[PDB]
Amino acid sequence: QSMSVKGRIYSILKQIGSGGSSKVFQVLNEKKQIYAIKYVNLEEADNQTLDSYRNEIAYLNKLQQHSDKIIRLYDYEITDQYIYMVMECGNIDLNSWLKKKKSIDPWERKSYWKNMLEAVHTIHQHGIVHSDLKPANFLIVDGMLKLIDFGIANQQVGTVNYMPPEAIKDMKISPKSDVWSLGCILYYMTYGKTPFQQIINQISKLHAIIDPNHEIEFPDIPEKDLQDVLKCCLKRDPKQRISIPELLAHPYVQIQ
Ligand SMILES: CCc1cccc(CC)c1NC(=O)c1ccn2c1CCc1cnc(Nc3ccc(N4CCN(C)CC4)cc3OC)nc1-2
Ligand code: NA
Repeated sequence: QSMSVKGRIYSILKQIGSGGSSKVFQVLNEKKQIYAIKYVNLEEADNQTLDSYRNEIAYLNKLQQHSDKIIRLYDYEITDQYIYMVMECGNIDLNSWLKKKKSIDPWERKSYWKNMLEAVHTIHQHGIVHSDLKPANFLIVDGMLKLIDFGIANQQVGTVNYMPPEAIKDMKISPKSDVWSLGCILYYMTYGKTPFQQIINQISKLHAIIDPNHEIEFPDIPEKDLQDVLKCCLKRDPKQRISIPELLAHPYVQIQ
């Protein structure tokens, strides 16, 4: 069927995403251009939730100017009952793309890493720490990764494999928390698994993540600089962990 957003009509092609009280659709407009529309049902949303949604939308809209590695938001319509967000349509998200992948071109890997650093660096410059980065948060669009969201709105889901030690100990969050998560993503793109994927029991997995006696294996590989990045991102002490500005000057992303 169909949808109107700010007095413009969009034909639905198919659903491509879901999240409790939200759906994402591939759609075509009047000019037969393709877009993604994110729909959010507001019926059962408390005031804090509603405010978390408005806040994420405002940052997405603002950070449009600041980096092309953040997904495009062209328009939106917001009422008491719903939100419609007209966004860039991507080819596919990074989690799905990696899951149907035997191995990765080192060049493609390096190029995706750069994109991830750029996007996350950008949000950090505006005071935002995402704190739940996973491959699902990145969208492949025209051979590029774009960050889809900022971790601000309330709510594969609840996965613990990318969660840094300091997030587990809380019961503090800094930009370094996102570096760990990014490091888990790159480690996955390098070795085909997250660093604690072996441990099936979640409580053991949590205990391994915070245990400095538990050594994370970094098997040798051709690219020594890649191995070094992974070691530097996956320091349990956030004050010992490499920062994003430092990762952008690392030989892994700069050399050749
Ligand atoms: C993790 C981020 C997040 C946080 C909170 C709420 C949502 C909404 C569920 C979301 N997810 C999103 O907003 C999503 C999920 C997918 N997309 C978005 C935002 C806009 C968007 C734009 N293009 C796409 N392209 C796209 C992604 C995956 C696929 N898939 C390929 C087919 N396969 C079976 C898996 C899904 C196909 C696509 O386009 C054809 N996806 C999204
Ligand atoms: Na979010």
